Amino acid sequence: FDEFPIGDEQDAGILTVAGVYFQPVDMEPAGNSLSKNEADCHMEADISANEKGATLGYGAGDFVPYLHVKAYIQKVGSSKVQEVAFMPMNASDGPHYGANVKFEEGLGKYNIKFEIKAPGNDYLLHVDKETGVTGRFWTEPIVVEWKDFEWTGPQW
Repeated sequence: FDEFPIGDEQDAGILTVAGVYFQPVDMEPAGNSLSKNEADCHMEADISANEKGATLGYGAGDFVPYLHVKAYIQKVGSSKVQEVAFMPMNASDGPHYGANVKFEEGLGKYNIKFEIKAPGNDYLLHVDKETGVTGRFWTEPIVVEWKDFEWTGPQW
């Protein structure tokens, strides 16, 4: 399928973070985000380990699971912000974090931020010397932002 970038991919710590969107999708189980018919697009965070992820045991290019990913979508100049929890999921091209999304204020200029919280109690690390890792997770959320994203309707 055709995917459209929100902007250039960005590195943050051990992460390589890409943002893409395309047509709304059907998901199973359903009911987490908007239905395909109610949504404007499907939007996803492609989050993989870079070369630095080996400090935490990740191989380069590996999907990084158990993160807590939320998108903040704000029409430039608006006092309202949409906050959409992304869910981990597979498409035919592998794993992502994503959700079906509606741009509530219509076609126009938006700021899009992905907030990426570490797993917390959801993913552990061996820390002993014989089998453990010396890297550690981040305690404040990583925030990757693209400013002035232009939503001009379907591209498909």
